Amino acid sequence: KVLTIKSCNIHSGIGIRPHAQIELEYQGKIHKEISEGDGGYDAFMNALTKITNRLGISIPKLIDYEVRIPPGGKTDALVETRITWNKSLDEDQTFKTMGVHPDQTVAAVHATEKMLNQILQPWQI
Amino acid sequence: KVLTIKSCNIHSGIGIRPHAQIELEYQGKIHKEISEGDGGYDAFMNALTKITNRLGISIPKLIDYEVRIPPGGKTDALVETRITWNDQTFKTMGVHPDQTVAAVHATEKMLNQILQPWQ
Ligand SMILES: CC[C@H](C)[C@H](N)C(=O)O
Ligand SMILES: CC[C@H](C)[C@H](N)C(=O)O
Ligand SMILES: [Zn+2]
Repeated sequence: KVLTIKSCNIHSGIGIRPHAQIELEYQGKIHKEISEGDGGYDAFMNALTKITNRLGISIPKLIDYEVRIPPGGKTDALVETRITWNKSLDEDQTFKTMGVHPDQTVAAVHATEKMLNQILQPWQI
Repeated sequence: KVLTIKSCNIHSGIGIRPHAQIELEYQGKIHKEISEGDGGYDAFMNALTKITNRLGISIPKLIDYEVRIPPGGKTDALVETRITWNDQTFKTMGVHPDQTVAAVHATEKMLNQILQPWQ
């Protein structure tokens, strides 16, 4: 682990303007940010970008996004969020990460943290 | 009434960094903003200031802040919060069952008085 999302706070709904808070640990430093957006996850990514921009890290483009649940159904069902990223700033450098969580918003966050660590991972050798 | 706070939502607590959203109406246009702060009301003022600067209006300095309740009040008690602004000193009061909302009322009253000096 090179980057850890210590905590996040996501808020939306009919009547609410989507906004989110982020707390991440990268290179011994803790970064805290807020932002609004068109949706909960979107606001989160906007907040991330502020930290990300300051660090000279560019986030891979979101190419596809899919959320599924294992058989059995439920309102409290665990969520599989698949996100397709393109590493290239353009060209094809496509790859996928996943999150599993009771909360789907958190699952997308998980899948983003996995993406971040894959791209900031020191060379395997 | 020249300015209206159409809506706001303030969120704070232990483990939470204070932040607020503001939606205000002024001269036909609606302005929406967000901001963090040291406290809920403080986060609200930071957000308000962002709009305030855009519109070219300067907010008076907070000289004092007092929150009181009428006799025998439970936890659901109505709150009278009076804020004094800056001689050039004046006060605004808000009354509401929610204490942070009563400070928003007091700030809204100040904004309307400051934009209409003739009272
Ligand atoms: C990828 C789309 C995301 C999930 C959506 N716009 C949201 O913020 O809720
Ligand atoms: C004037 C003090 C205010 C109420 C406090 N800093 C708060 O935002 O909670
Ligand atoms: Zn919130």
